[PDB]
Amino acid sequence: AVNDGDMRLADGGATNQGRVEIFYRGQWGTVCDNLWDLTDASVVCRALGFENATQALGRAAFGQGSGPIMLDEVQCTGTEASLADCKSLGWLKSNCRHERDAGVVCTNETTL
Ligand SMILES: *[C@@H]1O[C@H](CO)[C@@H](O)[C@H](O)[C@H]1NC(C)=O
Repeated sequence: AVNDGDMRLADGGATNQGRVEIFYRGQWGTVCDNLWDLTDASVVCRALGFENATQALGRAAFGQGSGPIMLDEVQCTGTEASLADCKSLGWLKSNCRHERDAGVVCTNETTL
């Protein structure tokens, strides 16, 4: 049971870090690192149940993903439930390639 805006971290080794992947209308895709910051990273981490983000990484730090680039130039206030609720260029709007895939490092506790 997955809905639009649902997220997951991949290829991180641990469960509290990885490449950010997000669901939309039936498929998973990645997020471009343009303007990717710590406030954006904390929205992902808290949604996934961690206390906070410690690092917002870009340039496919956890490897390049596959699928469409879902979001780009994400500007969160920090109080959002999902990256889908943050300001961005809109779903599927991006000129980036997977080598720009954004990632995060969250707290163990449960610029670009
Ligand atoms: C999350 O971590 C950053 C790092 O300094 C901090 O500014 C922020 O207040 C922390 N907590 C929350 C709930 O955002």
